[PDB]
Amino acid sequence: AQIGPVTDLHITNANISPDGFSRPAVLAGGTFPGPTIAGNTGDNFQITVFNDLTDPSMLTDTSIHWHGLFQKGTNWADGPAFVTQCPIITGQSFDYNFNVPGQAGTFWYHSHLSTQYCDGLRGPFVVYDPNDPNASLYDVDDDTTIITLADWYHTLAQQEPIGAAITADATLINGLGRSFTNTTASPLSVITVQSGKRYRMRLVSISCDPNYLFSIDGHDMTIIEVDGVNSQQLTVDQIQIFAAQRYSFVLNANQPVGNYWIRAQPNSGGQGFDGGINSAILRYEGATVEDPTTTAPTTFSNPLVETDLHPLADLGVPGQPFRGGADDPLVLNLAFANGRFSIDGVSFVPPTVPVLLQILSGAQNAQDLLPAGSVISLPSNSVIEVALPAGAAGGPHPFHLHGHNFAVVQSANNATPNYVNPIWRDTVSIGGTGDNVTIRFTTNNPGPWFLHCHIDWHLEAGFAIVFAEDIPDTASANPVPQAWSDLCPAYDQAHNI
Ligand SMILES: *[C@@H]1O[C@H](CO)[C@@H](O[C@@H]2O[C@H](CO)[C@@H](O[C@@H]3O[C@H](CO)[C@@H](O)[C@H](O)[C@@H]3O)[C@H](O)[C@H]2NC(C)=O)[C@H](O)[C@H]1NC(C)=O
Ligand SMILES: *[C@@H]1O[C@H](CO)[C@@H](O[C@@H]2O[C@H](CO)[C@@H](O)[C@H](O)[C@H]2NC(C)=O)[C@H](O)[C@H]1NC(C)=O
Ligand SMILES: [Cu+2]
Ligand SMILES: [Cu+2]
Ligand SMILES: [Cu+2]
Ligand SMILES: [Cu+2]
Ligand SMILES: [F-]
Repeated sequence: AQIGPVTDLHITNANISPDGFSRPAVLAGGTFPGPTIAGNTGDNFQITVFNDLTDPSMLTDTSIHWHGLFQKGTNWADGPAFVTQCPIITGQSFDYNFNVPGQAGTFWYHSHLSTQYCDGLRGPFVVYDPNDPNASLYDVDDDTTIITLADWYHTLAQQEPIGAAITADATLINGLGRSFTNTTASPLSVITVQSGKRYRMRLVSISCDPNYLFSIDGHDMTIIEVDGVNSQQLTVDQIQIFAAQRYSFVLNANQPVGNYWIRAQPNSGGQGFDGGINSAILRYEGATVEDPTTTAPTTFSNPLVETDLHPLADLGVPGQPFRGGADDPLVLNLAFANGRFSIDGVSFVPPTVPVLLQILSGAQNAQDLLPAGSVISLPSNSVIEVALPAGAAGGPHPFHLHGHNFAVVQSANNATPNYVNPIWRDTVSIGGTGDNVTIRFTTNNPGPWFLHCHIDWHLEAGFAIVFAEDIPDTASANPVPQAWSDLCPAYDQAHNI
């Protein structure tokens, strides 16, 4: 029941009750999470998104981003509202027509307008590799081995009151889970395995906010992929996974036939597992249909530590092996005050004209681009370093860059940089007070690429900038279809702009 790589995708409003509490939602494909969009490496995806939304309480406009797909030459298809497009208006559709050369792994898709993805528009996106170098490590890799972790709110995203703390009401694993308060014994998700087989579990955080401590009682997990990047095998018994990150891990069904708890503990909201919150069930074929009776350890033996991960391929680190050893070394001042985030003193507020359209219309330095102070130019064919020192309230903040993955030269909670063999990924926790998480990449993808915290509430409150990569070559690199050119006039007419 995967769809794609050529598919329609309808975006609708409907009631759902994933934790036993009914609320309206914004759904792709009629479900929460949305259906898996899938294809093979190098395929042409043609996702015709039909905006059928009618309930203004969750916004009737929409725009969808394909998280972690580089969009080289198709920046117009990337999805962030007012960065690469105007939103699609209700009653209209738009074909996101792009290719995925050179990428294979676990991705996801989500609304990229306001906080709308929190209201339900989120689903997995898998690019399989027919020649996967990890293929011999497992037996099963299909829709039944995708594990999504989601935060779910009873209050609608647009209706979260100004000045009150926002926390979720349930953790949903594969779309099901129990509410933290007024808990009812609603159905839990079941992941089924066969004794003796090995599974490529594709763990996807579709969170709007919390990080999760993910584990499976009785089992360990051998990581083989990080945010689309193949890794050396790393065996862990717990994974702290931040918003928008992905891991593949091998699960060996090597425990007695039975039922085992799957645990996903968020860093906010309900703590523990009373009443079966924060839980799903791993069930072996032939086990009794009953809840697990297993317990977690008090202390995990082998938690994931990001510096333990290393690429499977020889990826190295671009630039020179010291701080500032790049063509364009940056240090961002990431701050929060009075309800707003800022980057180098500027809080992001989406512009009226999308950044890409401003560039195509001839704005040719980043000082000319709106929002003023929110768009930073990057030079072409250059090594970029971005230090992201933590400290701003609401952390740990998982920062994400569109259009690129990056070497994680320095990780959370460890002052030592790695210029030899760090993991590459696309979303990274910047850690805690005093940390200096630092990323590097090379600029080989002209266009405006969003850089932001992936806690959606923080993005909405301004925690973002746009890297206008290679402004001079953006128009030649990214020819735009007529339907894209039609988006802003249609949107602005509908909204009387
Ligand atoms: C904090 O982060 C640093 C940097 O990522 C980590 O340092 C790295 O630690 C590894 C593991 O010990 C070192 O690699 C090892 O190298 C030795 C040669 O001495 C080799 O025999 C081992 O097989 C292994 O590959 C690596 O050199 C080192 N890198 C740097 C730049 O120091 C460190 O482990 C992290 N701290 C914690 C507590 O995890
Ligand atoms: C994080 O690392 C960056 C460099 O990647 C540090 O930046 C330097 O900051 C000092 C002032 O604090 C400046 O004088 C230098 O010009 C900067 N660049 C260098 C040395 O390459 C930054 O200080 C670090 N931040 C934290 C909090 O550790
Ligand atoms: Cu994303
Ligand atoms: Cu993205
Ligand atoms: Cu944040
Ligand atoms: Cu984004
Ligand atoms: F992305």
